[PDB]
Amino acid sequence: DWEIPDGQITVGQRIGSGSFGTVYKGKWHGDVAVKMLNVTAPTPQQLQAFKNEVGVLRKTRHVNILLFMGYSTKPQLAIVTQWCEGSSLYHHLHASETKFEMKKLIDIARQTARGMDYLHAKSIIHRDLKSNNIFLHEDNTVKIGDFGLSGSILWMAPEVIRMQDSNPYSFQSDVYAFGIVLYELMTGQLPYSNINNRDQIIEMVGRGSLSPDLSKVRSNCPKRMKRLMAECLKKKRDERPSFPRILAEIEELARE
Amino acid sequence: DWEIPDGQITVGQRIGSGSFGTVYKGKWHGDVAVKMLNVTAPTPQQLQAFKNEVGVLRKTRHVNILLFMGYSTKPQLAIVTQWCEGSSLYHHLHASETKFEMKKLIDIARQTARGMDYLHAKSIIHRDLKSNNIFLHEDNTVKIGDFGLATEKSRWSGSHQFEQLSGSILWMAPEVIRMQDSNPYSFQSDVYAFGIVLYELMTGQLPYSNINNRDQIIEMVGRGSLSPDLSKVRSNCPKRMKRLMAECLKKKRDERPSFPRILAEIEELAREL
Ligand SMILES: Cc1ccc(C(=O)Nc2ccc(CNCCN3CCOCC3)c(C(F)(F)F)c2)cc1C#Cc1cnc2cccnn12
Ligand SMILES: Cc1ccc(C(=O)Nc2ccc(CNCCN3CCOCC3)c(C(F)(F)F)c2)cc1C#Cc1cnc2cccnn12
Repeated sequence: DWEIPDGQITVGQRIGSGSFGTVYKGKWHGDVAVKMLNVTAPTPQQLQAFKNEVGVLRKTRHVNILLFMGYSTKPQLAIVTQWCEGSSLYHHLHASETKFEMKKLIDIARQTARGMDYLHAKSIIHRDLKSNNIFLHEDNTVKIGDFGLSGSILWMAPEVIRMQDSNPYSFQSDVYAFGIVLYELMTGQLPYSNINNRDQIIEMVGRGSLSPDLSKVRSNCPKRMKRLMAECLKKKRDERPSFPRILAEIEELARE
Repeated sequence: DWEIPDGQITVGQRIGSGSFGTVYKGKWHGDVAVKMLNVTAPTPQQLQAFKNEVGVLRKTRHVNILLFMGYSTKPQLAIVTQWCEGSSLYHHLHASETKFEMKKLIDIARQTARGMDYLHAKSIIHRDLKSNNIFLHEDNTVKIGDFGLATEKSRWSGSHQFEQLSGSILWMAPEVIRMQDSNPYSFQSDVYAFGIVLYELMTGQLPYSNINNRDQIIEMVGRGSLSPDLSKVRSNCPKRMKRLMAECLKKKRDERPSFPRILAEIEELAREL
């Protein structure tokens, strides 16, 4: 069991709110992160969210997935993970001075492909893959999570934006989102940055008129990565590849 | 459940075998290590060891403990973990040119104290803590395990008692060397072993290196005449680390501190600077 008794965890600095609950830095046999429902009387929806989140985190033991360590129910609903030193891939690419060699951009893509390949193998659909949810622990190891701290529409597949079918999230919607991460790495830019109304992107991507401008990839982006990227961004859901095939293509091409 | 179906794991280069199986580099959703029992006809003792090892690894989720990922039963008994890039603390200190600043030696000791404090909180006794079992993943994060490769061969054809002699004896507490108790391993035997790791970090040397009769070390440590020479600690070893070291190396089992107290001391020690 992964339930942590009461009176063991210390809660330190409040980092931010996210998904459901607030994240804190904390102390429990070393540094930890603590996501805590800051509500006196939880609703059933809140309780169920917490159980669903623990339910999935429990199933993960992989170096590229944020390390779940346990949970607590009293005094508040709380999920405990490893603390990560550094900042998100989003921060490095679009909020900072930082410079990546093409070797490291390929490696980030590969570590991300491993973690996503692992999740999909255990029937877990992320639903919100994006560079802000890819953490660079010690600026060296990718850690996938849902860190919380609008936003997500750039990584939304057409079918997801449209919302035609009850809950449109699929392995392939995750694949599309990974495609958009590859765009970020190989261009250094968020897609649709030439278009200035958020409402148009939503209409045009869902309509199928707008997709990322693949001309803006770098001169030294390998040609196979470019082809892959475009295989992931296919507008029809079922033309997209699977992560075993994606992982194999990025590990083949990174050998060279 | 953490059972991995057959025909998913790929086994690559053989890293080393010892008494509890053979470790390989492997592929399963990325790099992994694979400990595989390379025995034609396992005994009940061997089968039970495998179940006990999985049993305890299953209970661990902590950044300073080697990450268990799963196990397989067919075609062979196998435990799967994260692959670690780098080399053991033993390699860096006694088999290498590497130089650690005192900041990093204190940090290695602290990360090791966190992992051990975590294990003891879940009632897990390591039994074989030593610098060869403390891995420096990416030369930055301590990962405690039992890596312990005794030969480089496809299996270990010695006794466990030879294996311990070639390695483990320096980190054995007096009570453990004697074997006067029925099963002499305790939280405190682990504490003694951590004491000897602190000696390694703060001296850069294995203890008793001014002696070569391995048989004498066994008699004299167990007899209580010989303990590590604390004079050989560095000029810039903080005085509180030295005092802690000696509290861990107490010859009487129950005079030794507990890991909550050890960790609290090392985090205060590190606070200063
Ligand atoms: C405390 C905590 C708690 C939870 C999570 C987290 O990552 N949770 C989480 C949530 C979802 C999913 C995947 N989607 C499943 C969707 N399901 C339906 C909706 O409800 C959830 C289940 C995944 C997965 F699978 F991607 F791993 C992970 C992260 C943290 C964290 C931190 C952390 C560590 N150092 C730092 C530094 C700064 C900020 N923070 N920080
Ligand atoms: C594949 C594998 C499998 C298992 C273990 C492992 O470390 N297993 C293991 C064994 C013992 C103990 C602690 N002993 C107390 C509990 N025990 C239960 C059974 O009865 C009493 C003993 C612990 C613990 F708790 F410390 F984690 C862990 C390590 C590996 C490995 C590798 C590995 C990863 N990259 C590298 C690189 C080079 C060499 N290798 N390599």
